[PDB]
Amino acid sequence: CKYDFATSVLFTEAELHTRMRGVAQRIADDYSNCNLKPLENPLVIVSVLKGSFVFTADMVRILGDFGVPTRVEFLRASSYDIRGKHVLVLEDILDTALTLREVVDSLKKSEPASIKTLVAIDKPGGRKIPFTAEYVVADVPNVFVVGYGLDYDQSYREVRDVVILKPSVYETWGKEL
Amino acid sequence: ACKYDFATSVLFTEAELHTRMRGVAQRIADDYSNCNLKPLENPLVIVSVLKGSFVFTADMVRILGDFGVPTRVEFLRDIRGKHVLVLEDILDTALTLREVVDSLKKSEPASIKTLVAIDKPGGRKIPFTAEYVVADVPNVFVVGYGLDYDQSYREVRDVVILKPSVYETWGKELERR
Ligand SMILES: NCCCN(CCn1cnc2c(=O)[nH]c(N)nc21)CCP(=O)(O)O
Ligand SMILES: [Mg+2]
Ligand SMILES: [Mg+2]
Ligand SMILES: [Mg+2]
Ligand SMILES: [Mg+2]
Ligand SMILES: [Mg+2]
Ligand SMILES: [Mg+2]
Repeated sequence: CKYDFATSVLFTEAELHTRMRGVAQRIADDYSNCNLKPLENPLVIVSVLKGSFVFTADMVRILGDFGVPTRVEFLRASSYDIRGKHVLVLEDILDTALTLREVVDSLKKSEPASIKTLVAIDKPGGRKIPFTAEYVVADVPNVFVVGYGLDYDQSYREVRDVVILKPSVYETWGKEL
Repeated sequence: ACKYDFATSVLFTEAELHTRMRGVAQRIADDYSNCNLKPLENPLVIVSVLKGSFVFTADMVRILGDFGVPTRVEFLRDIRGKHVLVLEDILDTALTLREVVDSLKKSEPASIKTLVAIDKPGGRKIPFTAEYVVADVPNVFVVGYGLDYDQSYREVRDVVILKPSVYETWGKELERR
């Protein structure tokens, strides 16, 4: 494997960007009847920090390529006007769904015109409540991943690919802690 | 002819900014070589000033990772004994960064430096020099690469001079509303 801290690479940066262009085309098509425009009516991106920052940076650039103008707002995951505006929530990983359920219900109180969710990584086997994201870039099974914004104890977010961290790394680090 | 109808000039393309960022990343790698940066045990702490810096921050931590500089990220709207690098998209009057740097010094980091994507040297209201600067721009109003006009245009991949038509038009529509 190309990283000595990783057992395997699940999605390279290039593969994630290909998938993201596929999702962006669907978003462009799905919002084409909303008459989105810079300044007057952008799609509001609500990005859940910290882990979404890389995905959010790349995805707003790809959405602009596909003609979807955006403005960004940031929330913190550790915490967990859009009235009349279309809102798309971006999260790095969706697993139990407890975070996004609370995020979405909270934003729904401000009466956005619509609210949808876009996640980079879905773990569909992890749900503690039923939840479906409208847009998913990739699925993973029951494995612990880092990279592309996703951390282990605040490290490895900058790895360009989504990878499985090897147990040797985190078992050791729990012990040193 | 400028490839954006809302701009009069492209000042820095995405490719030009990344080229410059690789050059800066090499300098940072050399400068911190005697710091023994490592994931988990001793990452470089990146303190990113939102909102505008999220694109620069996403791209720069990945480039730093390529040059062997592991990071952890914090976003501003414990560091004692850690090396801190503050990232801001644009440095103009320097009033923001002066206040950020002085606030962080109160926590006794091992060191603190700053890295800006765009320096506007002719904008200062107090003296301030960033340790690392990706690009300098004259005294003109730019958008793109995280930088907004009234929360739009951050997703433009290049740094561009905003066409006066855009803010005259929007200024009038606001005064209406
Ligand atoms: N919107 C907010 C941040 C304002 N910062 C940047 C404001 N600013 C200053 N110059 C520019 C510019 O050219 N384009 C854009 N989009 N913003 C600009 C101030 C930085 P500093 O004066 O404290 O050093
Ligand atoms: Mg592709
Ligand atoms: Mg799809
Ligand atoms: Mg999250
Ligand atoms: Mg988390
Ligand atoms: Mg900034
Ligand atoms: Mg601004």
